[PDB]
Amino acid sequence: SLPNGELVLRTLAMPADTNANGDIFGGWLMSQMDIGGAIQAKEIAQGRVVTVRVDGMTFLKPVAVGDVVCCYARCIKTGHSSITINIEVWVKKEPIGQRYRATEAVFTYVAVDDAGK
Amino acid sequence: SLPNGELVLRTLAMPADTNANGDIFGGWLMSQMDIGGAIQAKEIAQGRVVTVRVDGMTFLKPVAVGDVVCCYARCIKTGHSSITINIEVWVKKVSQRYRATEAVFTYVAVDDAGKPRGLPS
Amino acid sequence: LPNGELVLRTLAMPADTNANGDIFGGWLMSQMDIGGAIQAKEIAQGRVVTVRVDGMTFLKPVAVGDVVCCYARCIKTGHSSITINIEVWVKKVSQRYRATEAVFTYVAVDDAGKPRGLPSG
Amino acid sequence: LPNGELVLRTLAMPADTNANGDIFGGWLMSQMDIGGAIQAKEIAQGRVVTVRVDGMTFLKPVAVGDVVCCYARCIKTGHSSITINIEVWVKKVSGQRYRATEAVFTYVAVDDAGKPRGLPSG
Amino acid sequence: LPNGELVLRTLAMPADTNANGDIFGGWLMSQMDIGGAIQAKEIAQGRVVTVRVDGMTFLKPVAVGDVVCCYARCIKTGHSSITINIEVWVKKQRYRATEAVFTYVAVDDAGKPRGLPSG
Amino acid sequence: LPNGELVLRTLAMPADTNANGDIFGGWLMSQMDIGGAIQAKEIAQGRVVTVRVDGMTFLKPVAVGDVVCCYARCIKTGHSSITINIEVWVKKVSSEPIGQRYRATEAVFTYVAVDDAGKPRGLPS
Repeated sequence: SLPNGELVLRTLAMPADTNANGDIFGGWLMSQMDIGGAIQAKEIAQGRVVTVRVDGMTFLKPVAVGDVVCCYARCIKTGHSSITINIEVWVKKEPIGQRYRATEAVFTYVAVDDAGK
Repeated sequence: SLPNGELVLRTLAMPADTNANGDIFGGWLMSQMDIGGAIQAKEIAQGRVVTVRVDGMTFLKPVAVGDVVCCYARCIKTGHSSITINIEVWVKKVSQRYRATEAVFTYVAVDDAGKPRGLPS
Repeated sequence: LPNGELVLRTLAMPADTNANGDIFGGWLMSQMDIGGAIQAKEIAQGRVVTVRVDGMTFLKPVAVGDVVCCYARCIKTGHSSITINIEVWVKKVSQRYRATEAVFTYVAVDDAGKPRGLPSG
Repeated sequence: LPNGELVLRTLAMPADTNANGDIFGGWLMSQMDIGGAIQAKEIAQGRVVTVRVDGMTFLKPVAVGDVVCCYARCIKTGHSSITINIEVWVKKVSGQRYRATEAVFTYVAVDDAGKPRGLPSG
Repeated sequence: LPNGELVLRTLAMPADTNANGDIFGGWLMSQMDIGGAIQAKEIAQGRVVTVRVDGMTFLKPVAVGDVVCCYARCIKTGHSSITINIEVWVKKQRYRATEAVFTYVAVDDAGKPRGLPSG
Repeated sequence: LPNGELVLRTLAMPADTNANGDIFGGWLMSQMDIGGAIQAKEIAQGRVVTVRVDGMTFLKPVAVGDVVCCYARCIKTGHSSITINIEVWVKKVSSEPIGQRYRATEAVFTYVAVDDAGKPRGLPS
């Protein structure tokens, strides 16, 4: 019941976002996080942004299909161009209603205008 | 700033979901609603649920690309197997909060053979 | 037997399913919307918009690999508004049975997304 | 004029575009495969698998927002091999009619193990 | 063993299957369309458009979790029509699962035919 | 020409695009996790799981219609733990500035050979 930051994305793990095994593909997790961080940055940049680096990504617990994947983003650095955002991914519900932290990572964004600088 | 029901789904409107004018085709909207509602319905029924009825759907305001679409569901009725849930579709960043869709989705708790089952209280 | 125009003849794909094995009725409603938007665009001979969906019922489940057919009939031809009755009949690939019924409402819109009058044909 | 029976009828969504904005042209092949597979599964009175595509012609291109109608007509059958000519016609709703595709699709009826199986004449 | 240059190496995804569970052959042909259009755009040095597919053969089935390799080899040097021979080899032991002969046409920005330099 | 093994090779598609027209990051990462996962399953002869992603830098943007290539190189083997350096290069620049191949992303990925119960397992050496 207690995630840090603001919930930016809350979706359902579709079976299309899997691997050969059937598991939720981590790649795809990383895509979900890139999107959510770009969201908070776009709130911050007051516009369109562009990602340049990602540090310290950790995949804590696996994700299954049919679980709700909640993304919680919280900004970290009062940087001029280096919009740094801390992103974690929590999964819900096998006993239904089970919350656990599934990803920890530190995203670094850079605000780009119609001409990024 | 409190939504009456729970935010069950929050995604970004991607251009994959467009029409010829440029708004999001509300196929995609109804799918979002049905899934988002199914989540909380599944919270209640403690098993599989099935959409059985969808009434009074209104597309209040249009949806654009690159915007955040938020779905808020609040249950109203629990009958025999029926979980009735009122669903709202809000957009978060115009590019401002407005309700863009409202509807009443009605679900039914089922077994593996698609037939009714009681609601676990 | 089906009344109206066959607007769509499509197959139930796995990509469109849930965990159960049946098609998520997200997908069905998407199909019915496409099917309505087509006839509406014929009537308005231009762009339309889904604005209202009433009395949708998911009668019978639909499996994967079956043919999904939508049958549409206009009922009301308002000033800009086109009302269309849509039904989904499934043919069995791998027998017709109607699995869903709904009443879609579209609106004749122009190129700038604003309502417009209805032609005569 | 439209020779064959309508197996598939759908609308072109933008979800399926290329770089300029046209319909991705393998996707048509995806449709032809499904639609032909339909009449094949009709005849084989069971399941089939695609094995050959001969002489496919892209007569006229297709854009987004048009209705695509697929017509399957059988020509030849083997013990297991089903030959079907497919025509793809466009209505251009967003109502001019014209043929968009011609091809000869060949399928094979397989049993539970994946080997070909027999066909009753009727 | 495989003939030509590898334009695509993609993984068979679940969403790409048919009802039985095999890889959808629609999808295979979809991948081949791309594999051919790549080499067609490289040869033509601009836009191309698919206009014909000859002798497409599905040799062996594919399941999910295999590596799909697309091999294109140009075969005929004409004025307008660019014919490209395409094979698909699957990994998991590599084996050729598909063969076909694609025919493309060089186009301008207006989807109209255009000249070929050193076709 | 680049190092490692080509594990993934795809075309930059639309619908994976942003407002500007270049493909946004994270499809790129989807491809890197995939591309690495291939070679890891080949090497461990069984199931693996991404556990860590190190030092990712977005060097150059990628437009739509360009060829996206993954080259993976294993570097480290633990008892079960596999560290692999993954490279993403673009083969073709749209239609015309053809043959200008350039690396667009690189990172150091960490996967782990696990069983069906997701538990680590020894590595086939």
